Amino acid sequence: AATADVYDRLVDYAIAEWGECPRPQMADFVEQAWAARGHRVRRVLELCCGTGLMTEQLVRRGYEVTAVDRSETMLALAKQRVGGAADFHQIELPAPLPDGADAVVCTAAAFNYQASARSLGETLRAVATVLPAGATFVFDIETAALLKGHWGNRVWAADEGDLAFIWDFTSEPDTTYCDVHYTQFTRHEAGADAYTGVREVHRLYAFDHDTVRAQARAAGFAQAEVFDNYTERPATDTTRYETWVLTRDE
Amino acid sequence: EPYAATADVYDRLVDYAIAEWGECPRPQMADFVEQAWAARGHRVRRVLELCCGTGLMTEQLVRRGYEVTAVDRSETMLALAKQRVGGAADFHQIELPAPLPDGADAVVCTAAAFNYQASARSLGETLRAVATVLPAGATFVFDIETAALLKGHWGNRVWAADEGDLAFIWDFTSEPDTTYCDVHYTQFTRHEAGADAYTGVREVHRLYAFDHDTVRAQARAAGFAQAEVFDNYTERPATDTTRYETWVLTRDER
Ligand SMILES: Nc1ncnc2c1ncn2[C@@H]1O[C@H](CSCC[C@H](N)C(=O)O)[C@@H](O)[C@H]1O
Ligand SMILES: Nc1ncnc2c1ncn2[C@@H]1O[C@H](CSCC[C@H](N)C(=O)O)[C@@H](O)[C@H]1O
Repeated sequence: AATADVYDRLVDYAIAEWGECPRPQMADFVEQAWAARGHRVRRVLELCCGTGLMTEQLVRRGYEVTAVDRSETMLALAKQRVGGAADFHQIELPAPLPDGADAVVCTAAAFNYQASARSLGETLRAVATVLPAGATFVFDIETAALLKGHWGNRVWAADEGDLAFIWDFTSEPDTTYCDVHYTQFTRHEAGADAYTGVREVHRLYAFDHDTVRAQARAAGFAQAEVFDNYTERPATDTTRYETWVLTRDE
Repeated sequence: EPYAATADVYDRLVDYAIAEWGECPRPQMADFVEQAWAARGHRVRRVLELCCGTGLMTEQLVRRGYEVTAVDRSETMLALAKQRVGGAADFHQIELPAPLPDGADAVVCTAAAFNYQASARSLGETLRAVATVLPAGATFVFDIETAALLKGHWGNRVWAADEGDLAFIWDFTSEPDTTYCDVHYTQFTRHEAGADAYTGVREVHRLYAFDHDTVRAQARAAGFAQAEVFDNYTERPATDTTRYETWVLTRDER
């Protein structure tokens, strides 16, 4: 992997080009969601923390954050971003999760990497086991309108001098997913033309509302509220990023 | 040679333009001009090619048996073009507009080289230099990209491809009040297969669009009163939606 600057500039690109929600607004929404529903939240468990952009917001707002991610490299960058002011663990979902938290969050569409509705339901079960009755789990997912409709088979690319990258999307009409080929070139030194090339490839899956509710209900979240990209707006046909608020059974 | 791979990169960029942008393959370009010469009864033997680049059109003309004189402002391109055709052509380094070699039966200039003329006067001067070395009734065929391409399709879009050993980015910028398109090109080439070490190279230039009335007026003032314009080396005439225009100019009498 590379520096937090690279991943931060990819997030910058997603915000400007595709409408991804900035992390300060994300945390504003989850805090308002907790307040409006009267939840007492002091300890927060964050799934798939990455470089810790949401972890920085949660820590800055005074919460006792526990953050997990399957990459030791991501956990290293996140610990540096927040100065170690959170307990980090290395876990890959679905798997047993830490306990003792009042609320759980999972931002930046990590759930779109889940292969099947089964793997989705398994992750929700992993969260439900470590959630007290009546407590909340907030995550986001990208919709088919974004994966198939907007990204589709188009290409995005940017040359920022020290960093250049290519997003290559492929989408079949008869599927619920799309494949992303990511290519990245980072400059060695400012006074040279040497670059390191790195590539990643992932399949991004879409889950319709009927599936999300069935898996949440089966996992112990009979109550599920969905909103349009960290606002009070309801999700509609043109919604690209859905924010789900799940409430543990009692 | 540091050329078979250098021409390879250029060739792949042409492959991309053909597959993604509708640029015409060179064999079809040569089919078009040969049909133009035959319809006019021109027994063409000596062909003058302007802005030959890496020589893709040069190779088509050499293979079809013509005596080719090819010009370009870059000695790098001329070296690549000379290698591609095995030296079976006469290569001249000329920065157009400037005096041209005399004696050709026909003149061609393919793949939107005239979109690099930064003004209509300079375009007209290049046409005037062609007219100086053509007899009455001889033909000049060139193609240009249109405003529908430069200001409409490309305009303000990005195109990129990762082909493994080669990756490139085309960044076009276009303002409505100008007649041109800014081009930022970025390129990465791998040193040897197996390692992730790449060489990064960039390049910036402008592409200019000319409406029909300007081209016809400049061609007429340069001694080409009669001009036919077609859609990208087909028999269909140019329309508002045409992206690549093929102009067929006839040198005036006397
Ligand atoms: N099943 C899984 N379990 C744990 N981490 C996962 C995972 N799938 C993806 N990840 C990790 O989640 C991260 C992508 S999301 C990171 C951005 C962060 N959520 C934010 O708000 O900015 C990556 O580090 C990836 O390795
Ligand atoms: N004013 C000018 N005088 C001479 N060569 C020029 C020129 N403007 C551009 N060129 C040349 O035109 C070429 C780009 S266009 C060449 C494409 C080629 N005919 C083909 O069929 O594929 C470059 O080699 C460039 O050096």
